[PDB]
Amino acid sequence: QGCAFEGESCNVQFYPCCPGLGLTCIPGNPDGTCYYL
Repeated sequence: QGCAFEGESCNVQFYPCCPGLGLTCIPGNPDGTCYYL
């Protein structure tokens, strides 16, 4: 139901990383942590 910021848990179905911020969801399989590149 939203998007995640750096350092926050992500899930590619429910809570992808918020865009425009360099964030990748690692590992994102489907869960990860939003990491800055």
